[PDB]
Amino acid sequence: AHKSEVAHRFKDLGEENFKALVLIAFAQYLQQCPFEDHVKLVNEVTEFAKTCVADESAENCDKSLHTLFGDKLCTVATLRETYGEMADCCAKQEPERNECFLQHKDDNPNLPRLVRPEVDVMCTAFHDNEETFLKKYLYEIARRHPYFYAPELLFFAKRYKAAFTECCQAADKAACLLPKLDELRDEGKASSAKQRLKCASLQKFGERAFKAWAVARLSQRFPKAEFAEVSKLVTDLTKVHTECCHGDLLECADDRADLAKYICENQDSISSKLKECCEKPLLEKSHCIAEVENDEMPADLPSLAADFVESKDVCKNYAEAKDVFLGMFLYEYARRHPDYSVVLLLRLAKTYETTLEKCCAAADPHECYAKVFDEFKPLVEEPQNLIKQNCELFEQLGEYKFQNALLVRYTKKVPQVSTPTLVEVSRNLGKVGSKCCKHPEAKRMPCAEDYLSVVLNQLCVLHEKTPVSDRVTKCCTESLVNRRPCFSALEVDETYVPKEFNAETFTFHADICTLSEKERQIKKQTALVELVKHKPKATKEQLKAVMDDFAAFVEKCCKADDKETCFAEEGKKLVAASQAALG
Ligand code: HEM
Ligand SMILES: CCCCCCCCCCCCCC(=O)O
Ligand SMILES: CCCCCCCCCCCCCC(=O)O
Ligand SMILES: CCCCCCCCCCCCCC(=O)O
Ligand SMILES: CCCCCCCCCCCCCC(=O)O
Ligand SMILES: CCCCCCCCCCCCCC(=O)O
Repeated sequence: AHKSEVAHRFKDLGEENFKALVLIAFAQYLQQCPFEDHVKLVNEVTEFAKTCVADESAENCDKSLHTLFGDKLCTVATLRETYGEMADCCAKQEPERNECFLQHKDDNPNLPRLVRPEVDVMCTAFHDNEETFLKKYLYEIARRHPYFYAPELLFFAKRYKAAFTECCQAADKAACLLPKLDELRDEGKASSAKQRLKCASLQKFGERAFKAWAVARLSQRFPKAEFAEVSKLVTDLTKVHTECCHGDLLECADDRADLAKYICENQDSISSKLKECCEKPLLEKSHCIAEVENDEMPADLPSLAADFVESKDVCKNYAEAKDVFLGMFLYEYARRHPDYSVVLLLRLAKTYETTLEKCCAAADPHECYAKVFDEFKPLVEEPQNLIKQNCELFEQLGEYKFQNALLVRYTKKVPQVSTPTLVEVSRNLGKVGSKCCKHPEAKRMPCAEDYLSVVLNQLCVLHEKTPVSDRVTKCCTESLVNRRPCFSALEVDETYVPKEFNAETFTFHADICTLSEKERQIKKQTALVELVKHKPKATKEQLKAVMDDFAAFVEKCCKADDKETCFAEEGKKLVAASQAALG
């Protein structure tokens, strides 16, 4: 509705947010134009918006947002010279014009990777002009990530602003700042990866699969909501997810805004944890509702045995509307289990489905599916035990040593993966342990699921078009519900031919003593991987012995008079003895 949509958007978003969003929008299309050009564009658009705010009847104010945005894009002088055929989109009637612009966004613009400046430099730039400093980076990230949901970039921005504001006036600027920048950076990459994984998953596995996932996730989140409400929400969420995957900012923003609005106007039928965020500005509503903690589930809910196993109408109810019945099963199981990963829940539903498909065709269905819940136990226990053993291992080893244990275990399983990748995945997996094991058992599986989906997705992306193992491909292309267990099922590669010994690979220098904590760990874990690759049959026990000799080697040589030679000569003996021990 509204006479002037731009005026309406300006009034609701507020000038500052409007300007930041217009900047992101333009940067995501004019990925090659300079920052100053974008600033000029934003000011021009904002000044126009203001005329509309002052008067909805002002000239051009009644044009749609897409029309106005596309027109502005087409007034860019160097459009054809810089963007080639994208300039051809201007010859199209708006509707088709927007689609054309959308399809011309470059998800890999081949721009130089952003590098973190020195703390003193960053902080000083921040101080000299926070606005420009922040907007400059907002522009650099946006143009490198067209498709990254614009509003979400605004949330990251405000978090960076806070990080710099607090850390740049602290006693130990770097100690304060860097960890925060590391976190933001990681969350950013993860969010981007997550956004792509979800759309890729929708594409490959279909809408039904997404709806199943949605029923489970929404049910854990809103356990007190009726199934019909959850069902309605899954339909709306599927639409938002599908349209947001199409990529148009406005269409996606309006869909999310619509859903958030519906949710907020129906809190009594959805959850008691939404008050604080249903009071938030339109811009932040959906984002905040998306992070709302699970509502508390209804007290002493009955077992599902009655309706899904004991009832005489099980097969009758199932056959009449299979997906609806399975959806009900999933909703009842999930609302009761916020402690399960969504995929575990999907494996339980699939198991139930398979049994009903088999049993309902039997002469006497009930006799056949009577013990279906028994089939659930082993499925639930697998992740549960895996988390127990890993958190127990982590608690007795520490993050670093924990990563190293994973490093050796995975290298042995897939020795063909590149060393840098084995190190990175192992380290990241070590962190998920450090992060999730800090949660009580009740919240560990969902945590692991969320973080592992990131780490494993990244591994899969790297393996994609850089494959080295059919088994990794299998796990990466299999159903997302069988992804993690598939990786867990990898066995030691016994066909792996030991990698020839490379002297250079096992030669260390005094510089190792001056590297940062991170750089040092990476050098050691890198050498550890190469060690396992060269001696794949070396037992974890034999490896520890060599690791201890090495540990004593670096320590009992980094701090020992003027010696840049106790690495060369003492290293020669270490390598010689190790080759013997592992021979
Ligand atoms: C305006 C606020 C900012 C936002 C919204 C933002 C957002 C992001 C996002 C979403 C990513 C990950 C993208 C990916 O998937 O690769 C990222 C990465 C990164 N950001 Fe920011 N950022 C902001 C400000 C800054 C600032 C002020 C700095 C440095 C002074 C910075 C330095 C970096 C670095 C070094 C990376 C890693 C790049 C890479 O590994 O290729 N960011 N940022
Ligand atoms: C609104 C109700 C939506 C119900 C969705 C059907 C549920 C299907 C459960 C079967 C699980 C399949 C798992 C998978 O897609 O990989
Ligand atoms: C050049 C025109 C720029 C128009 C500004 C784009 C509108 C931003 C919509 C952001 C609202 C997000 C709400 C949500 O996620 O629920
Ligand atoms: C670079 C390739 C690494 C391959 C290792 C498989 C991926 C890790 C399996 C997923 C983690 C499961 C949790 C665990 O460690 O028990
Ligand atoms: C690499 C260290 C991971 C530490 C956390 C334990 C992870 C155990 C796997 C849990 C998987 C949950 C999702 C699923 O149901 O498959
Ligand atoms: C061919 C023999 C090479 C012997 C040197 C092994 C180097 C591997 C370093 C292992 C790192 C262990 C972790 C640590 O001590 O911090």
